[PDB]
Amino acid sequence: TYPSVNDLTLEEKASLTSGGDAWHLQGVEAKGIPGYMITDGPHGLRKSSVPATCFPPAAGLSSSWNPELIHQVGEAMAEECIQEKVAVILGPGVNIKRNPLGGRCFEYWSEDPYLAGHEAVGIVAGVQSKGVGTSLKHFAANNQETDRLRVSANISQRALREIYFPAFEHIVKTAQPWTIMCSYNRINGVHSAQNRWLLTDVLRDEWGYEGIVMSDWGADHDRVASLNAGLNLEMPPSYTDDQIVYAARDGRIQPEQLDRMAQGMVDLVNKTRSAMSIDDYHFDVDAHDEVAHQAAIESMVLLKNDDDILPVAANAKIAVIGEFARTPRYQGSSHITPTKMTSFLDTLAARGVDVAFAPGFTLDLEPADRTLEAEAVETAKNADVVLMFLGLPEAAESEGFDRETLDIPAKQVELLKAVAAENKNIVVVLSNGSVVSVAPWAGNAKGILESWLLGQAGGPALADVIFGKVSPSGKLAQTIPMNINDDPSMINWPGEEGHVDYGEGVFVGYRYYDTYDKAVDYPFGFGLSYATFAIDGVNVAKTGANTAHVTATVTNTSDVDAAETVQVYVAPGKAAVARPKHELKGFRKVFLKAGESAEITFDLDERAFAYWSEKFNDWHVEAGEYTVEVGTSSRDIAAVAVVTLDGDGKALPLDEWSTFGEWADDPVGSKIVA
Repeated sequence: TYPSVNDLTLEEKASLTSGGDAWHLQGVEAKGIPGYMITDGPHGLRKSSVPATCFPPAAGLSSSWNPELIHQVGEAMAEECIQEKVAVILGPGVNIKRNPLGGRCFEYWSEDPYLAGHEAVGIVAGVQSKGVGTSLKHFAANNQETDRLRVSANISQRALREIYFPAFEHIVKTAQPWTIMCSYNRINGVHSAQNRWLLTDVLRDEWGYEGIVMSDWGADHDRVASLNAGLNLEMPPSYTDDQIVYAARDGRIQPEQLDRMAQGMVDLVNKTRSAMSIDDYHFDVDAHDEVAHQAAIESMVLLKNDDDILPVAANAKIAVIGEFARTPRYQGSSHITPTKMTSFLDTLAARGVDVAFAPGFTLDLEPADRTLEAEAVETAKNADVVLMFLGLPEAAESEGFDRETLDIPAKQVELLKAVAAENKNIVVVLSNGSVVSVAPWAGNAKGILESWLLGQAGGPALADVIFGKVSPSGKLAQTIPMNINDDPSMINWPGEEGHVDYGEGVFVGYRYYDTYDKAVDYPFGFGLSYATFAIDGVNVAKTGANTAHVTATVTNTSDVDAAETVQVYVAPGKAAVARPKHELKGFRKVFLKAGESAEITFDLDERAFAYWSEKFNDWHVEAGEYTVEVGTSSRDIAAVAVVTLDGDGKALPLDEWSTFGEWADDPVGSKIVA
């Protein structure tokens, strides 16, 4: 069907393998192939500073554990693309947060592969449900900014298969992103743009990826090598398509390979053609801002709430302290000019809530201002509750850099200590793109709300949660450690001499903490609410040789309507390989009014019990007992049940060098035992 690569000359085929400019696909308009615009936006359209809805960055939205809501954010993002003639929006990013100091953590979802895949899929399915393409971003293992253009992430196969791949694998198999962006870095000596094993063997031959692969901007170093590896599109164009033409003529590129790569670029245009032919579409600004309002509400995690200081009685004498309340930090250039943004101060003002405001500190690296500090003390001294807004200024999360500390600015801690001496009823609201330490100063706050980055609608969302219009329901998508030196990756971070060795293997984040009995400040999947919940009726049943099914009831046992996120972990027995004590294998968020109960189920397929075996070169379910844990946190388990699986029966060629235990576990060798 016209057009295809059969309708193109060699020069036209090769031109399709690199964009028209830094923001457009290659246009062959003479043969009906328009060069549609490609632009950023993991949390909203970022064209070019064109007003768009700034949704909460993923570091916040990952607190929702709500794929349906994330799917809804994607639909709004696509409709804005349809207005602005944008065929592909460059997101979402699903790289594992190996270390919380990673500079791009604000744009990623979790430290856990299952959570990242089952959350971020909402962006892909949502956007493309409107006919607009996405770009599953930085494939793969782009977990740091330090030396990102050169460093080789040296990773074992197990860690690649179990940690850094599954989020990519799930989104490719469940949805089907029309575009994938490879990472700048090398993996075991090979740049991703040039890695045929990554882009072809794994992505396409094993997983069935049907879409296109593009490079990150500048990531294509060898035009011919990248094309042969499976990279369809060089971005931005270096104006070197002549190298594809020459190589296609002298046998360095098989004609089938160029046809496959270029035809994919034609298919992308055809997949996005309908949405780009819609004339004079204008998206509902207020409707999209309300999606951002709801997305912002579910991006907050309540960490502590002594004496139920939250919610605030709304008629109370409020002292608002912290420049973040007047000059909000709500995103991560990645700047999106919001359609509308109202700060927390203007939100309380527009709602009739009368407060006393004191900046307290500045959002710069300048030393502490004793004058501003004293004013903030005089405020809150005359107040029922003090809402203090702390966190990281933009320069503490400078673009292109990894953090060197988890701490919030020291002068903000000093102000909190000084305020606490005159008023103990303090609620601290945190603004930060990635994990900040909490325990060193938590003693000065009765309530701690971790609001991450909320997007353009953070103001109204904060008022609704803090004043009890809605209960917070966020669960940590990231572990909050007692100290960065507890992280098993810190020893190999950020690397040296062009390489960083992922020596921790599969033991990343809570996978390490929960296995070696290490204290953390707040565990993965933790979060408080204004309501109380109870889990009972938990029943786990085997449904096959190596599958099980989970059934449980969750009940709102309070007088407050709120949501609870039930979490399922699999705790395997002693295995032939090292494994974390448990791993997240399912979750369900349920909105329940006061007194209501709900029955929820979880399917646990063979992959819920399987590790990657480098001996089998494949997933392997080992025979034995597996503990299914049901709870509301990785360290809040309500009920457990043991299932016994048969094993997947995979056998090994046996030789003299093997051990009797390798035959005892082999189906062919099990008969030789007796």
